[PDB]
Amino acid sequence: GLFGVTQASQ
Amino acid sequence: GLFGVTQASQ
Amino acid sequence: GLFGVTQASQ
Amino acid sequence: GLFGVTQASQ
Amino acid sequence: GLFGVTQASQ
Amino acid sequence: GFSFGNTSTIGQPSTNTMGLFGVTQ
Amino acid sequence: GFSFGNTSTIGQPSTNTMGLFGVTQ
Amino acid sequence: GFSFGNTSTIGQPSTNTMGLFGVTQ
Amino acid sequence: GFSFGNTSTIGQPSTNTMGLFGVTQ
Amino acid sequence: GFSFGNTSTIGQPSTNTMGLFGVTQA
Amino acid sequence: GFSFGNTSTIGQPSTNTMGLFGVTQA
Amino acid sequence: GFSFGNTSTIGQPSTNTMGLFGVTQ
Amino acid sequence: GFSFGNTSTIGQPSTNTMGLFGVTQA
Amino acid sequence: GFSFGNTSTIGQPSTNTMGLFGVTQA
Amino acid sequence: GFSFGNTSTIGQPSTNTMGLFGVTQA
Amino acid sequence: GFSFGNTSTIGQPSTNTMGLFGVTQA
Amino acid sequence: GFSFGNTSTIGQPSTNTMGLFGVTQA
Amino acid sequence: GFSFGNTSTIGQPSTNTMGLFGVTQA
Amino acid sequence: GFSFGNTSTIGQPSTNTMGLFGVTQA
Amino acid sequence: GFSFGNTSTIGQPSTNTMGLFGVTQA
Amino acid sequence: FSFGNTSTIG
Amino acid sequence: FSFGNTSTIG
Amino acid sequence: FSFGNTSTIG
Amino acid sequence: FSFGNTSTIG
Amino acid sequence: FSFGNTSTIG
Repeated sequence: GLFGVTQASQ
Repeated sequence: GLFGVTQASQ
Repeated sequence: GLFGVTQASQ
Repeated sequence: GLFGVTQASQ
Repeated sequence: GLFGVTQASQ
Repeated sequence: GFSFGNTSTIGQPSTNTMGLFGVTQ
Repeated sequence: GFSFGNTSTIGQPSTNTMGLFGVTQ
Repeated sequence: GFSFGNTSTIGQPSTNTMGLFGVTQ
Repeated sequence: GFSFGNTSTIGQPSTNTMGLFGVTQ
Repeated sequence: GFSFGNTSTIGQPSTNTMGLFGVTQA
Repeated sequence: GFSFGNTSTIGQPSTNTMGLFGVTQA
Repeated sequence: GFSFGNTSTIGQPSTNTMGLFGVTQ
Repeated sequence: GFSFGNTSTIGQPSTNTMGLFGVTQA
Repeated sequence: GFSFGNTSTIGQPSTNTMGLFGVTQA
Repeated sequence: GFSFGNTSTIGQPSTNTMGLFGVTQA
Repeated sequence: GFSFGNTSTIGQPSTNTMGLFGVTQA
Repeated sequence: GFSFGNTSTIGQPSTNTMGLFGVTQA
Repeated sequence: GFSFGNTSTIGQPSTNTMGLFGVTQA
Repeated sequence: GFSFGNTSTIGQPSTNTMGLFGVTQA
Repeated sequence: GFSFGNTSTIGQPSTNTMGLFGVTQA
Repeated sequence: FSFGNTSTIG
Repeated sequence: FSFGNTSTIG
Repeated sequence: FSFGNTSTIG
Repeated sequence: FSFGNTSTIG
Repeated sequence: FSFGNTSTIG
């Protein structure tokens, strides 16, 4: 169960 | 179950 | 089950 | 169960 | 159970 | 003479990889 | 003469890898 | 003469790796 | 002559690794 | 007069090898 | 007078090999 | 002549590692 | 007069090898 | 006159090897 | 006249090897 | 001889083998 | 001889093997 | 001889093996 | 001889092995 | 001889082994 | 200059 | 200059 | 200059 | 200059 | 110059 994971790279 | 995962790269 | 995954690259 | 994890790298 | 973990690197 | 301009070798890949694996009985 | 400009070798990959593995009975 | 400009070798990868592993009975 | 500019070798990786491991009976 | 100039090499492999195998549901 | 100039090489392979194999449902 | 500029070798990795391990009966 | 110039090499492999295997559900 | 110039090498491997294997649910 | 110049090497491996294995649920 | 020039080589041979060797499924 | 030039080589051979060797499934 | 030049080499051979060797599943 | 030049080498061989060797699952 | 130059080497071989050796699960 | 993995799988 | 992993898997 | 892991897995 | 792990797993 | 772990696991 996954709810709202965020993976961001800049 | 996955709900709203986000993978962003810049 | 996948609901709203986002894969973005810039 | 995962709810709102955030992985950000700059 | 995970709720609001934050992983940030700059 | 025999000069060159401002050279640039830019390699910028933008890949989106997604593997979906499922075995159900 | 025989000069060069401001050279640049830029390699900027932007990869998005996602593996989904599931076995259910 | 025979000079060069301001050279730059920039390698900037931006990877997003995510592995999902599940076994359920 | 035979001079060079301000050189720069910049390696800046930005990786996001996430492993999800689950066994349920 | 010898200027060896600039030699810039960048190796960035993206090997994404995924595999699900060896699942015996008896 | 020798300027070796600029030599720029970039290798960025994108190998995405996926495989599901060896599933025996008896 | 035969001079160089202000050189810089900068290696700045930004990694985010997360391992999730779960066994439930 | 010998200037060896600038030689810049960057190796950044991205090996993402994932595998689920050897699951026996008897 | 010998200037060995600048030689800059950067190795930054990103090996992300994940594996779930050897799960026997009898 | 010998200047050995500047030689800069940076090794920063990112080995993230994860594994769940050997779970026997009898 | 007189071999003047920069040598900047990238060797990345890729060999991806996902196989079934000596497998007796059912 | 007279081999003048910078040698900047990147060797990254990739060998990814996900296999089944001598497996008796059911 | 006269081998003039900088040697800046990156060796990163990758060998990823996720296999089943002598496995009797059920 | 006359081997003039900086030697700046990065050796990072990667060997990742996640396997099943002699396993009798059920 | 005449081997002039700086030697700046980084050796970081990586060997990651997560395995099952002689395992009798159920 | 030789490029190629001598591989014998099997 | 030799590039390639001598690999014998199996 | 030799590049490659001599690997015998199995 | 030799690069590669002599590995015998198994 | 030799790079590589002589490893025999198993």
